[PDB]
Amino acid sequence: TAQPDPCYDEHGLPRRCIPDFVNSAFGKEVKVSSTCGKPPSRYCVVTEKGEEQVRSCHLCNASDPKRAHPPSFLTDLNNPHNLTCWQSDSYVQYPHNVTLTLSLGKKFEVTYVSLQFCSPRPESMAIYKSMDYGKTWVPFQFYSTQCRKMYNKPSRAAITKQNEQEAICTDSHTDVRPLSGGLIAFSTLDGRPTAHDFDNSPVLQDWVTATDIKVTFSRLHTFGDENEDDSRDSYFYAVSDLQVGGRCKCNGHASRCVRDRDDNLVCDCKHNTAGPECDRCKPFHYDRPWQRATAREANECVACNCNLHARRCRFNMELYKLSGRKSGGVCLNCRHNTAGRHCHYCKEGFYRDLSKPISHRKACKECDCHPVGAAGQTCNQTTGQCPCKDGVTGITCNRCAKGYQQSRSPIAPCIKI
Amino acid sequence: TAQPDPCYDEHGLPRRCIPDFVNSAFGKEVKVSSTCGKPPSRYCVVTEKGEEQVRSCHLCNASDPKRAHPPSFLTDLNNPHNLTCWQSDSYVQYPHNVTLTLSLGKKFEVTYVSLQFCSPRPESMAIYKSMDYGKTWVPFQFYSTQCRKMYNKPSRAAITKQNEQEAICTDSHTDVRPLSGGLIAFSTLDGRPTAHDFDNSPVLQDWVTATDIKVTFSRLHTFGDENEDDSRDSYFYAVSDLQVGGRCKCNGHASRCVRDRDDNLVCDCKHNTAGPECDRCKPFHYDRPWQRATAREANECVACNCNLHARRCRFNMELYKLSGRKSGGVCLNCRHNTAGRHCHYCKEGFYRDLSKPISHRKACKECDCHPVGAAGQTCNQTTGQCPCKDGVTGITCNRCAKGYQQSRSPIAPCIKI
Ligand SMILES: *[C@@H]1O[C@H](CO[C@@H]2O[C@@H](C)[C@@H](O)[C@@H](O)[C@@H]2O)[C@@H](O[C@@H]2O[C@H](CO)[C@@H](O[C@@H]3O[C@H](CO[C@H]4O[C@H](CO)[C@@H](O)[C@H](O)[C@@H]4O)[C@@H](O)[C@H](O[C@H]4O[C@H](CO)[C@@H](O)[C@H](O)[C@@H]4O)[C@@H]3O)[C@H](O)[C@H]2NC(C)=O)[C@H](O)[C@H]1NC(C)=O
Ligand SMILES: *[C@@H]1O[C@H](CO[C@@H]2O[C@@H](C)[C@@H](O)[C@@H](O)[C@@H]2O)[C@@H](O[C@@H]2O[C@H](CO)[C@@H](O[C@@H]3O[C@H](CO[C@H]4O[C@H](CO)[C@@H](O)[C@H](O)[C@@H]4O)[C@@H](O)[C@H](O[C@H]4O[C@H](CO)[C@@H](O)[C@H](O)[C@@H]4O)[C@@H]3O)[C@H](O)[C@H]2NC(C)=O)[C@H](O)[C@H]1NC(C)=O
Ligand SMILES: *[C@@H]1O[C@H](CO)[C@@H](O[C@@H]2O[C@H](CO)[C@@H](O[C@@H]3O[C@H](CO[C@H]4O[C@H](CO)[C@@H](O)[C@H](O)[C@@H]4O)[C@@H](O)[C@H](O[C@H]4O[C@H](CO)[C@@H](O)[C@H](O)[C@@H]4O)[C@@H]3O)[C@H](O)[C@H]2NC(C)=O)[C@H](O)[C@H]1NC(C)=O
Ligand SMILES: *[C@@H]1O[C@H](CO)[C@@H](O[C@@H]2O[C@H](CO)[C@@H](O[C@@H]3O[C@H](CO[C@H]4O[C@H](CO)[C@@H](O)[C@H](O)[C@@H]4O)[C@@H](O)[C@H](O[C@H]4O[C@H](CO)[C@@H](O)[C@H](O)[C@@H]4O)[C@@H]3O)[C@H](O)[C@H]2NC(C)=O)[C@H](O)[C@H]1NC(C)=O
Ligand SMILES: *[C@@H]1O[C@H](CO)[C@@H](O[C@@H]2O[C@H](CO)[C@@H](O[C@@H]3O[C@H](CO[C@H]4O[C@H](CO)[C@@H](O)[C@H](O)[C@@H]4O)[C@@H](O)[C@H](O[C@H]4O[C@H](CO)[C@@H](O)[C@H](O)[C@@H]4O)[C@@H]3O)[C@H](O)[C@H]2NC(C)=O)[C@H](O)[C@H]1NC(C)=O
Ligand SMILES: *[C@@H]1O[C@H](CO)[C@@H](O[C@@H]2O[C@H](CO)[C@@H](O[C@@H]3O[C@H](CO[C@H]4O[C@H](CO)[C@@H](O)[C@H](O)[C@@H]4O)[C@@H](O)[C@H](O[C@H]4O[C@H](CO)[C@@H](O)[C@H](O)[C@@H]4O)[C@@H]3O)[C@H](O)[C@H]2NC(C)=O)[C@H](O)[C@H]1NC(C)=O
Ligand SMILES: *[C@@H]1O[C@H](CO)[C@@H](O)[C@H](O)[C@H]1NC(C)=O
Ligand SMILES: *[C@@H]1O[C@H](CO)[C@@H](O)[C@H](O)[C@H]1NC(C)=O
Ligand SMILES: [Ca+2]
Ligand SMILES: [Ca+2]
Ligand SMILES: [Cl-]
Ligand SMILES: [Cl-]
Repeated sequence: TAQPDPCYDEHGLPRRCIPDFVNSAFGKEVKVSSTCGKPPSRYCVVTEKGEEQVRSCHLCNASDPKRAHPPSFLTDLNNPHNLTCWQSDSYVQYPHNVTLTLSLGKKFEVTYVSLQFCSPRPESMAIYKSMDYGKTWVPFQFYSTQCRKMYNKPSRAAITKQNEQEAICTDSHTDVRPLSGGLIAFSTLDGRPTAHDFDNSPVLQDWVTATDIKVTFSRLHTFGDENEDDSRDSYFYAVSDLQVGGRCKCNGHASRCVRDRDDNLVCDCKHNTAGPECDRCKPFHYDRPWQRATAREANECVACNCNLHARRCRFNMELYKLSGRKSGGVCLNCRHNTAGRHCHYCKEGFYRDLSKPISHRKACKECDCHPVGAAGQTCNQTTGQCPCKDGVTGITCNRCAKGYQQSRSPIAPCIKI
Repeated sequence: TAQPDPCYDEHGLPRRCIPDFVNSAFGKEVKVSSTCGKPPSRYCVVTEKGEEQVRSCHLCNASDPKRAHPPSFLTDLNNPHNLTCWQSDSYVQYPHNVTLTLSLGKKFEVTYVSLQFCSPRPESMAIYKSMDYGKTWVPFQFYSTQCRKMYNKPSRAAITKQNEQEAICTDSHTDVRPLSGGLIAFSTLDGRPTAHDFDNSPVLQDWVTATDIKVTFSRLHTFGDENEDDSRDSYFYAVSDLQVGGRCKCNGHASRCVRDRDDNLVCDCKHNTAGPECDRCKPFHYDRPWQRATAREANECVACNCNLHARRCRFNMELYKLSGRKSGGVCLNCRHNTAGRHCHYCKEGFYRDLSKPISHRKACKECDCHPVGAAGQTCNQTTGQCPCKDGVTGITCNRCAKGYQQSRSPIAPCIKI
């Protein structure tokens, strides 16, 4: 680890390591259902400086970068004295939802998502995630005043061990005031019966995993007095930069996340692991199956030992369990005359040449029998002794014994006296 | 030997035996160069009853069975009070030879050939034999008055050990008187430097061997006084039955000689021997090579032991000598999974099933390996132990050991704890 490498310890040998925690939103462009712009639109702010509840109406023009509120302002530079704010059309209302989506383009373990509003917080909204890259969409958290009516939800009920992957519906962070600067923040891991036990809880690891994330504002609040109608008065969504705090899901096997040949984000997978999330593991590491890392056991994939005599290999769960969870990895395409599980013994008509280690290419000489002197071409595949005929000693059977005279006739090449 | 069998002794086991000694001429038709017949011919006899040297001339007519002298009379019923006589034309003279031939149609060891004449004996003649059935002809004995002139022969010279197969030329049995009843008789084995040692002398065994036999009368005697010319006076050949005493050559391996499927004479070969003369030996008796019989060692051919697992086999002279003259006979087409010289051990991918004797058909079980449990299909071919993989005991490798747990995965079917 002669630079930063947290993945390998000071022995040299591997442990567990995580990519750095980030705002995965900054610089990354957000898709929206409703920007005011075309047409240029009325909007009003009711502002209580002093104690005076004053109405100030303005011009929402996406053609003018001084009056424009594009989705760019959701992931620009945050600076709360100088709030840059995306803004929607007015009184898009229940049933009609404004949605926003952010695609990460990579599985992230989500810690939180925060939305800072320069408008009132929604009366009713919901957050959604995608496990796949935007195909199915999965509920995450609901924020309705009337859960039973709106989302067919119990209001602030139980999370059990059976359904820890459960969105609660909660009349909270759904207050009208603050009229400006209100926070939505959802944290994934609150309220789970293994909240503590995240390294060791797979159901929670899946919960927080997501590729794309989607916010849905489903209703607004109307203040409910006689004003004089103003049209669509001041009822719109607007947010002054967003954050999605998360870590790049590499299952504890990778150092940092990097841009690809294909200009996609992937894990720089370290521990003989493979794929985008390091969620399978590398070819010819199929001795011992895939598992997520922890500090306890780094749990990583390890090479099939085929002795330099094979390149393709596969796992066997059966052999893994009957090896006592040590090894299930068996070799195919056995080269250099080798055979059996680990390409470990010489195939028939070769015997093991012990003068040479197994990793040596000629680890296995041919039986090399004298065809006349041998009663068989296949030798015993470890002793290398070809079976000789009546008194034809020698490994290759290339020689008469003492007491046996040589002939030239090949059916009877040695004979007694 | 529940009938005559001299070939097998009272143990049951074989010794040496010979066919009976015969006149091989009787009943068998003789080929000739000169019969008087057509035309009917003059012939005279000069006969000294009392003391009177009287000339009696007669009529030689093959159309009249009372005056006919056909070659039939060379091998008819002998009865010297009643002489039946074949007769030639008169004064066929040097250079002109009358020849006779007798084909036996079977190799015979000749003892003697006797010709009894009712005429004077030839001044000059010769006997010939055929080793092959009448192709080459080989000289045998010469009977000239002037050997040097007639046959380019020394008169009564030496027989050496280098040329025991040598016809002598001998002015003997070449006397004019007897004018009637004279004998030619040639005995083969006279005068040989291993005359005694016939069972043990191969060069003499070849000498006396013959298939066809040929007599050649090359000159006559003329009495040389002034008579009154008589024409062709009385100068002809005539013989009153012939004999060829011999034994049917079966090289001491056969009981008697018998007529074939093809109506040819052959040896009834007994001692696992084969051919006409028993002069090779039978298929699948090529352990230990062919040899003639004697009383000393019957020397006979003996079966290749291929253990009921082969039918074709061959000899090896090299293996015979290095077996110490015991066995040179090796097996081909090894059935029932057997292998090696005598089809004696199990071929690769079978091992020897000792529960069963070698002559049993299933003397050799398949390795019969458990294909999953074995690291090899070929077992050690006597132990029958297929090479099992990591802790898969058993001969067929059909079982995990104690301390090894069974899997269903075929690359790792047993595993420790
Ligand atoms: C939050 O607001 C979102 C916007 O909607 C507004 O507010 C709501 C309350 C209503 O008053 C509505 O009228 C307003 O406009 C709202 O999202 C919308 O939700 C509806 C219902 O879930 C979606 O409708 C369905 O659309 C699909 C097709 O559209 C999709 O695919 C096409 C491509 O083919 C895409 O281009 C679209 O973008 C979509 O992705 C229909 O197939 C489906 O039909 C169903 O209903 C009909 C009868 O109407 C039946 O006969 C059928 O069998 C089906 O059952 C729906 O019509 C709508 O797509 C979605 N719009 C947008 C723009 O995302 C969200 O639901 C609001 N939340 C709540 C809780 O109200
Ligand atoms: C015992 O008498 C036998 C009969 O002969 C009579 O007496 C002799 C002395 C002469 O006076 C003769 O003229 C009398 O008729 C005698 O047998 C004969 O021997 C001769 C010489 O060895 C044989 O001659 C050779 O014949 C072959 C071909 O004939 C053979 O094959 C045919 C088939 O193609 C058959 O049908 C025949 O039956 C034969 O089997 C010739 O190729 C060969 O030619 C050679 O000589 C010429 C010149 O003349 C050369 O140019 C060549 O290059 C050759 O060298 C011979 O002519 C004859 O076949 C044979 N006849 C019979 C009926 O068997 C025997 O030799 C007398 N014994 C002694 C010691 O005199
Ligand atoms: C919403 O946001 C938009 C900003 O994008 C505001 O638009 C401005 O509106 C004023 C209205 O008076 C525009 O001013 C007038 O434009 C007339 C036409 O000018 C056009 O073409 C010239 C070039 O040929 C451009 O430079 C100009 O931008 C326009 O596109 C002029 O006839 C007027 O002239 C008078 O004032 C000028 C001041 O420079 C004097 O020089 C002249 O002599 C004369 O007295 C006048 O300029 C202004 O152009 C718009 N600005 C921009 C940045 O687009 C909307 O007004 C705003 N509010 C609402 C309620 O919608
Ligand atoms: C090449 O091929 C040959 C044969 O084809 C193999 O050799 C045979 O090897 C086995 C085991 O290697 C020999 O014997 C058997 O050993 C069993 C285990 O004990 C051994 O190992 C333990 C430690 O693990 C030692 O403490 C112990 O001393 C042994 O060395 C025994 O359980 C067996 O005994 C049983 O059978 C015998 C008869 O065989 C009975 O009499 C007993 O009562 C008991 O029931 C057994 O002794 C075996 O004998 C070898 N063969 C021959 C012919 O002698 C090579 O090992 C093989 N190698 C390869 C890799 O291919
Ligand atoms: C050599 O050997 C042959 C033997 O094969 C002798 O041949 C005999 O020769 C005599 C000569 O006189 C033959 O006899 C005469 O044959 C004449 C013709 O007959 C032929 O046809 C009849 C049937 O039609 C046959 O049966 C017969 O065999 C002949 O083929 C006759 O005209 C003669 O007839 C006279 O005698 C007979 C005897 O029976 C009387 O009945 C008649 O009336 C008449 O008087 C006479 O028969 C004789 O046939 C031959 N015999 C045989 C067995 O063939 C040679 O003679 C002998 N010698 C010499 C020197 O060559
Ligand atoms: C199946 O396959 C296995 C192995 O593939 C064979 O088993 C091996 O068999 C050999 C011989 O059968 C074992 O050992 C060697 O034996 C030599 C001969 O001695 C044996 O036989 C004589 C009688 O003929 C006995 O008196 C004697 O006690 C032995 O039983 C020794 O000369 C060898 O010793 C030499 O090598 C050793 C090291 O191996 C040295 O330390 C010595 O100094 C010396 O130089 C040797 O001991 C051999 O060990 C077996 N294998 C294993 C792994 O143990 C089966 O026989 C075979 N069968 C068939 C038919 O296929
Ligand atoms: C930001 O600061 C400037 C002075 O530098 C001030 O004129 C401006 O009105 C401020 N903007 C907001 C939106 O508070
Ligand atoms: C044979 O015997 C008979 C009498 O039975 C006699 O007439 C005949 O002449 C004899 N033949 C010879 C050739 O001696
Ligand atoms: Ca901002
Ligand atoms: Ca006669
Ligand atoms: Cl290589
Ligand atoms: Cl069979």
